Amino acid sequence: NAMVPTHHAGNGFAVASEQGRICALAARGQRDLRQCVRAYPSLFPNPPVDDTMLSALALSTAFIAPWCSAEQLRVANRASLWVTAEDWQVDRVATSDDAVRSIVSACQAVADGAAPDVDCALGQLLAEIRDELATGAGFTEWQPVWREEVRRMLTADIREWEWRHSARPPSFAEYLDNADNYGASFVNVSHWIVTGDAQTRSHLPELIAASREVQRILRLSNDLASYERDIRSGDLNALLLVDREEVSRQLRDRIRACQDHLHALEVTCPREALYLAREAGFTTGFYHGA
Amino acid sequence: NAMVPTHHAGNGFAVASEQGRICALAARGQRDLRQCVRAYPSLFPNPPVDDTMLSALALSTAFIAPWCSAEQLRVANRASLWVTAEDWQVDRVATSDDAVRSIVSACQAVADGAAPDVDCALGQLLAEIRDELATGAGFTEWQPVWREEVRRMLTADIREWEWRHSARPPSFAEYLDNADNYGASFVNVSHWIVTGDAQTRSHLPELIAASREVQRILRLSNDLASYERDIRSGDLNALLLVDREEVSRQLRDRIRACQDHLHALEVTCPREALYLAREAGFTTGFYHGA
Ligand SMILES: [Mg+2]
Ligand SMILES: [Mg+2]
Ligand SMILES: [Mg+2]
Ligand SMILES: [Mg+2]
Ligand SMILES: [Mg+2]
Ligand SMILES: [Mg+2]
Repeated sequence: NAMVPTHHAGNGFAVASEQGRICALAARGQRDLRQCVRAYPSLFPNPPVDDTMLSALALSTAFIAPWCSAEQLRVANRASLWVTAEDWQVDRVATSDDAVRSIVSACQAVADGAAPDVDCALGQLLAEIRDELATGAGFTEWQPVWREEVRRMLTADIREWEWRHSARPPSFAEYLDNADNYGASFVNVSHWIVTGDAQTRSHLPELIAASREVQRILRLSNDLASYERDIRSGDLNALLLVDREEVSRQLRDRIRACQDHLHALEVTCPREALYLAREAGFTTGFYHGA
Repeated sequence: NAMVPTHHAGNGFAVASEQGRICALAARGQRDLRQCVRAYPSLFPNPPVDDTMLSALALSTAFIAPWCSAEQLRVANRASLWVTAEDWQVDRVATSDDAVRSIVSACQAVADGAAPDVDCALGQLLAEIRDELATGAGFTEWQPVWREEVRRMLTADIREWEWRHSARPPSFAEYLDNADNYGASFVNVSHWIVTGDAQTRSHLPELIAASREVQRILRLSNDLASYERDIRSGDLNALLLVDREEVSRQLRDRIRACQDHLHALEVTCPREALYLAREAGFTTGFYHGA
């Protein structure tokens, strides 16, 4: 026990002071989330989307990238909201194989630059985000990268809708392969487009592979936390495909592998790696809620 | 620059994971805050008390004592709420020199064990907290200590009400001497009664002197953040008595002196000192909001 420090108040003060500054940062970010729910209240019903949910969202993006101002976090926050609006339109609103695919097609069209249909709130919010990226981009030729993340996420949403209505569930491995429907990579790439530079662009392929590794971690941590809810709605959950012991051991090992990659990656992408490490850290700790 | 570490993702993950666990802890604490606002809605009007305010409160107590469960933070949270209910009844509701003093007398009476009057919501909430302390106390003879903090806080509320209606303002020094009206020491002592032990009791005098030192820091940091609001309501504010430069230099030096005391104090009160250091850290960082 003598190797364990006797004094902790000094570091205690310093850590708590940064946690307090980030909580105020998150409160400032919550203001744009409210603005967004307001412009499109049809996407954000109350029974799910209340200021409690908006608070948790703003706390996550502030604690994931605490070096950003609230204005710099605008995109990450609205993209995160857009993912939850799109999830809802697909999981709850859609009632047909045809309904889901027209949503997907309409979003892809907007992501590719088409004007949103006037009756399509989901498409109008995406078009707003896309135009924010166009004005805010720190580098050119961001469009192919962003459209690809849109495509990957929407395609995976299709596959999950099919699984919920299919005769046989996917394997655990196949399910984890489908984690783009979580939307984390979509959010990360949106964030990096407005906050990165030319250096960011030349490292985008590696950054996106790391982002997809973190997203698999987030899917496992999400599902371990949401098992009861998922059971309740017939939604797919990793713990239906393997047991909690395998999910937890795999979470542990994936985290340790991912941090080894981030350790290498930070030599070239210090800000990028940090963003991902804090995204994996905050989200797994928050979802676990120990 | 080579002395500055190249690698930050690993520590980034670990810090973010604890921040995420504490944010979930805070969300669990918010549930008792809601329960309390509900039982006494007459004390907690909406124009001030919304879930935004409750969220900030729960985040502060969770980040100040992250080793506590939500159940262990119940008292600290309800005592904090009680201070804001009492502030409101005094600042807004009371309209007379007589009104303020009967509030004070009624609260002191409940703190000393009297039954609250059936028409007195403020007194009923205090009686609930007092009874929670009685059942939850980690040591005997807590009552004289707690009643003294009640008395100090209420007496200072009287003095501030008089200053707002007096011909001459206090000096800066006298104002800072009156910081018990902030309620931080009241909250800390309530917290320590239910979470401390016999060891805590024998160190209470020193712990309370340290608590009062942190409270002066909190008053300065509060006032630097609330200057505009205070100007708006004619409420007293340290920046009316000295200039921002002196308040800021004094905040800096008081913090450094207080952490020197906490450094000594932690040898005997490790958990106590930590609580105070994190209270000073979180609150000054949150109020500053850089
Ligand atoms: Mg979904
Ligand atoms: Mg999803
Ligand atoms: Mg879920
Ligand atoms: Mg007051
Ligand atoms: Mg006060
Ligand atoms: Mg104030």
